[PDB]
Order: sequence, then structure tokens, then C-alpha cells
Amino acid sequence: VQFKLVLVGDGGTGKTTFVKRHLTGEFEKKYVATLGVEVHPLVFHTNRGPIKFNVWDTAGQEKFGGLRDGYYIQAQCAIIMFDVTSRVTYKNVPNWHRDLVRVCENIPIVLCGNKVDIKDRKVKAKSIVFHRKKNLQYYDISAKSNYNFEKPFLWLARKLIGDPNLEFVAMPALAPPEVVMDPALAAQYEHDLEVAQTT
Ligand SMILES: Nc1nc2c(ncn2[C@@H]2O[C@H](COP(=O)(O)OP(=O)(O)O)[C@@H](O)[C@H]2O)c(=O)[nH]1
Ligand SMILES: [Mg+2]
Repeated sequence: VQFKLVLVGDGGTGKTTFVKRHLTGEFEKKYVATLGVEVHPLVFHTNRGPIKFNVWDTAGQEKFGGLRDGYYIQAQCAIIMFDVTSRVTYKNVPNWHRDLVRVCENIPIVLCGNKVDIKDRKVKAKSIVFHRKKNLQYYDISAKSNYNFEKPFLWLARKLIGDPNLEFVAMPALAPPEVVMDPALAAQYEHDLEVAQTT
């Protein structure tokens, strides 16, 4: 049985494109009229059994202001997203985290910089600092290529289940990649995060 996960971040960062990679979750999503939300059931399969994240994706209302308390309430974990091609979206991460922690004081949170498939990257590893003092794990992701798609969910499942060595035994069916994540760029970016972390 299951965990509410709230996916937040500026409009246009790729939240909806990311949750939709999980094809069953997209097929089985439940639209909640009263709340302005689609709830996608993303089941994943660990070496210890299944875990279900019910991922709350907005219906775009973040473009007009903050989300209502009912969106965040009873969340057990979260993903904050920004877009590595837009510094302003990164600049706004602290405010999203504040809103989230205001309603859900002690939950595990992953920070994700999306669209790392785009060659002209504006927010690089050296610049991504917010997660350090706040105890968040960070990953680069590219929703459109499934790059690192399972990373945030695996880190969350380890935190939520209380098993640091949990692994996924099989991947969910994901929408086939719509863009190629350049494998060279992926390897440099993962190492660049490791370097920034040691600096
Ligand atoms: N290149 C690229 N474009 C993306 C990615 N994710 C989303 N997009 C594009 O970014 C725009 C906003 O995506 P959307 O999922 O609607 O963002 P949301 O408003 O945060 O829900 C759309 O044009 C997407 O196709 C990605 O990983 N790579
Ligand atoms: Mg959206």
C-alpha cells in the first residue's frame, strides 16, 4: 500500500511530461475535479516488493500563483522540478520548497533539473546548490528521453521503506524516448555533479 507524492515546480518545467512517462500510471490516472489534480498511480517493483506512488500532477494552476493547501496536504514525499534551460525556474525552487514544508514539515524530497537533453544548458552542476543545506537529493533528468527517470523514485522508496539498499527488480513500461539523451553529455553531467559535490 501507497504514498502520496506531490510534483511541484514552475509552469513549463516538464512536470506533466515527466509523470506521463509511466504508461500505466497515465492509463489509470484519476482526475479530481475538486482539487485541480490528476492523480497518477506509479507502481514500481523493488527487490522487497511493490511500492505505489500516487503522483499528484497539477492541472496547470501553478502558472497563476501558489498551489492550495489541499494539493500538498498529507503528501508523504515530493519531487521539486526546475528546467535546466531557465535560471528563473531554479531561482524559484526555494519558494516551492518553502510552501511544501509549510504544509508537510518533515518529508523526503528530491530536487530534479529537467530537460538536460537540451544542448544549450543554462543551470549547470556548479550552480545547483539549494539541495545541500536542505538535505535533499538532487538528479538531472530528461523526461522526454526517460533519462534518470527511476532515480528520484528509487531514492524516495529507500527513504520511505527505510531500506538503503533497495533496488528496482524490473522497470515499469515507459513511453519510448521522444528525444535522444546524448550518452556523452549524460556521462559528463553525472561526473560534473560528483565534482561540484566535492568542491
Ligand atoms: N527538450 C525537452 N523538452 C521537455 C522536457 N520535458 C517537457 N518538455 C517540454 O516542456 C514544455 C512544458 O512541459 P510540461 O510537461 O507541460 O510542463 P509543466 O507545465 O511543468 O507540467 C512542453 O513543451 C514539453 O514538451 C524534456 O525533458 N526535454
Ligand atoms: Mg503540467
